[PDB]
Amino acid sequence: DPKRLYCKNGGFFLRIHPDGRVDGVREKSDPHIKLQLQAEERGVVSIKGVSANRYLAMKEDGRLLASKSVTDECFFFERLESNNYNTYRSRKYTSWYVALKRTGQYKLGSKTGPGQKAILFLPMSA
Repeated sequence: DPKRLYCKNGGFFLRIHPDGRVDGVREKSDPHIKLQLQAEERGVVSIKGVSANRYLAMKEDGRLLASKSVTDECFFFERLESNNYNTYRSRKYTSWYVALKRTGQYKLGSKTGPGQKAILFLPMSA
């Protein structure tokens, strides 16, 4: 059920803190990296931090944060790319992807694009 999203860019797991902050951590024992990927329309998902009880959202300026409620900014197209990694592209801000920098900080949506390592994730069991 619950998965962890491993990013190819540095090997950080996407983390959703109880206060709404989003970043990455390499420690598999962190309680805030267990996520629930719920399907909405075919190929679209919402991403919830199980412990934080919040949903990942991408803002109009590219920021990543986690909301207590589900809005139109909380849905992402999940695609299995040719290299067998997944990407998560905002349904609202259609050219932007969820991504992490090699420092463990998230990468602004407006700076992402296909071919970047930052956008590649491997969902794993928790």
